[PDB]
Amino acid sequence: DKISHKIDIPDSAWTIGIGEKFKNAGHPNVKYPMIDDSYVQGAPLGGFGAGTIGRTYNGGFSRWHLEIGKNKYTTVYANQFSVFQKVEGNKDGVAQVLYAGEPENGYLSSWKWDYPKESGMYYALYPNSWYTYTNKDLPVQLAVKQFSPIIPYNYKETSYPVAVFKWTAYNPTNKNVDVSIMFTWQNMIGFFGKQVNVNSGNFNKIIKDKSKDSEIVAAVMGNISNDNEEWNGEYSIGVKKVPGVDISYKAKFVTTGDGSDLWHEFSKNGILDNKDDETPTKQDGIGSAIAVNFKLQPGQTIEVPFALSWDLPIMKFGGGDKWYKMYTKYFGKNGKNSFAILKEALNNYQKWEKMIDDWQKPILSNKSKPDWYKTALFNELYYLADGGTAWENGKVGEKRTNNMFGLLECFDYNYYETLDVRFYGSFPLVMLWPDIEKQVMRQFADTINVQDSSEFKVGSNGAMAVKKVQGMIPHDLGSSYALPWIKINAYDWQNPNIWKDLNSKYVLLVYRDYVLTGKTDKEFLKYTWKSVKTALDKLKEMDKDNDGIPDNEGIPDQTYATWSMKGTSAYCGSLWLAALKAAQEIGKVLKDNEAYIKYNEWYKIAQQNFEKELWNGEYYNFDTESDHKDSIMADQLAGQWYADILRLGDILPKDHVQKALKKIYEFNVMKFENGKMGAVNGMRPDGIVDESDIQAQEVWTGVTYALASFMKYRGMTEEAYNTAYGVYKMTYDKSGKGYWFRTPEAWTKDGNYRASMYMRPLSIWSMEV
Ligand SMILES: OC[C@H]1O[C@@H](O[C@@H]2[C@@H](O)[C@H](O)O[C@H](CO)[C@H]2O)[C@H](O)[C@@H](O)[C@@H]1O
Ligand SMILES: [Ca+2]
Repeated sequence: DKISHKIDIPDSAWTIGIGEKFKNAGHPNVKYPMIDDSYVQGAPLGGFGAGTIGRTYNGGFSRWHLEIGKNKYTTVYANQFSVFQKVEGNKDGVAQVLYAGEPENGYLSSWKWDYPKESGMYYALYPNSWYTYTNKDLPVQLAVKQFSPIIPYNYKETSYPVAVFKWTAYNPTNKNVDVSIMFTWQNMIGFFGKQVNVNSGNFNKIIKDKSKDSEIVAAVMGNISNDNEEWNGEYSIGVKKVPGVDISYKAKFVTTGDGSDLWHEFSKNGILDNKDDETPTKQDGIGSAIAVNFKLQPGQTIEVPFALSWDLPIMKFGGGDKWYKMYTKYFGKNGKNSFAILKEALNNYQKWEKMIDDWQKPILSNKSKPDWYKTALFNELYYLADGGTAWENGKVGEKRTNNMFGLLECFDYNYYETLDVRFYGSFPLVMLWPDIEKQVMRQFADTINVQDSSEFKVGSNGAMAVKKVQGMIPHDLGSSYALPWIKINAYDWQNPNIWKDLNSKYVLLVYRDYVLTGKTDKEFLKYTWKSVKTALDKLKEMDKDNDGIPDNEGIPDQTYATWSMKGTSAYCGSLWLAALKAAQEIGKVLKDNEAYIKYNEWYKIAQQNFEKELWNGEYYNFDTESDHKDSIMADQLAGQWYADILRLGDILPKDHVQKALKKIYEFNVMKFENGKMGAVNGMRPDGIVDESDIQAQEVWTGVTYALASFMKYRGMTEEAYNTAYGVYKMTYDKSGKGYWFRTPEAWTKDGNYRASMYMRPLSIWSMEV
């Protein structure tokens, strides 16, 4: 490996061999159907709201999230980088597709498939990933750095449906070597959104742009139709000329054929025919090819950038709503702008690299923190772009002030912005993209007083219930199968209108967003104040025994639905105490003196009764009235965790918080599979896992990373990182269960999972507060 020294891969990058097999991969632990796309995954490409493309460590473009809110795992075999190499003076060279695999059927059979094992590595530190190619039969060694410009405090480039592929080639041998690199791409218009004649009208054309300082050559793959539908638009691939390379191209080859129309050209001398056949197709899949060829002298290095753009301006949801994607603000809405996006990328990618380096550097250069933590911290961010992210720039047919946003809970549980989950999972947004975070929270503020009196069938039991109650925060803001932002509370397995934790978490989130953006945004507090008071006032009504705290009802009425709570619980109780103190503070800031007095009085009463009812001398009991009431809950002090972040001080005694945390570490962590798998949710004081419900026996990834941050705030540094380590190990390490770039909600003791590709573990960013 002589190429690794020529490029700059951080030591914290997650790593795996190209073509490596993995023996210990987990699978779903539930009986109902659930996504399992295997461990062949990689860092996604594409901005927020653009639709994402998952290119795997084997090199294939395989995890497609271009249809917003859907996960489609299939390798489009025509989408590849390929290499040609011939030592100067030799009769023949070699051509090889850079993909550790081959097609299932007979299409593209003439191409050289099956990139061999132990001949390269994949690296990932999101938003960057890398492939190196160190192959006995390729004298020139190659590496590519691939990324999308995902940049904190940047709401423009971060939206772009674009990827850059910066290739570096180096000749360690004592002879001249001719090298070509070819990017192939299928015209994917009609890949989704067309019921019949999926390729019909598709056509490809070559664009050349030569404006003195920059020569760019591109293929634009679109359709003859000018219909404004979610299926229509353009894909583009291209390259920028550098000194000492030449560009060749082929606008049209057939993806539904043996591939020899392209390969007989490329495998001969690495130079394509330069034909621009713009003729539309009927039934055949078609594609485009862009190649660069150059001669490398001994010890010479060269750098050449390729790019990929996709202008698919319209997203459609199952209920019929069509919206424009965010990036259309900067490039237009007519779906004929793929080249413009590509060009911007090819002329600005160096600036984007240094912008990405600037926001990774403070963490990467802090040598007090171990590399494994940085691996998780950065790579967990995959989910912001990959989580079916919806970011609208107008409804199709309708200007606008605000641009609504939605990130999914996950793909299995297809709900936008599930509030109880985002309580943990929204840390990256508040810390790095706060305007998005504030917009999401204003969306929630606007739903508080919505009333929908029509009834729905509750799934868990069968009972009927009202859809949306006035003054109760919704579970979610809809589903991609229905109408995001318009039809809220898509979740129906329980009744969220009786939950005792959503209203509190809502309040805590509002105050969080004020505090972590510098305590300067009074206007955000004013926008949300009515909703905050309403939310706490309705929750106070659920105090049935008059201890000042809402009663859990021994039925599904919080996040841990099936692991029931009854009476005063540590979880809902602590969240309530923290929320009341939060509302106190907003009262002071806004000079709402009566609110302050009221929430102060409610707080003191509730605080005293919480302590008296739940403190047992070592920890806080799970609740007052359950069968499993003395179980040790990992999340028992969620309220105090948020209070630390919100700088609200001690809601419970320091000494008692410390003991409770030491108990959780000693029990839920250390006595669960030797602390190598995170914190199991519930442990009985005899040191045996609480078996009363499946959720109690689960490790929740995001709860565990949140728990770790809480320990870190309280000076338990060793305990924090040891707790987090088990989650890192399970996700990323060769000894874990192969969940890289699909971190699940949960696992049980056997390492098998529930709900891959989950929002909650983004809570790791709470460790950076
Ligand atoms: O894992 C906790 C989260 O669970 C989600 O609830 C449901 C599943 O637990 C259940 O098995 O199936 C339905 C199918 O739609 C899921 O919604 C909730 O959405 C989350 O609020 C909860 O935190
Ligand atoms: Ca009560």
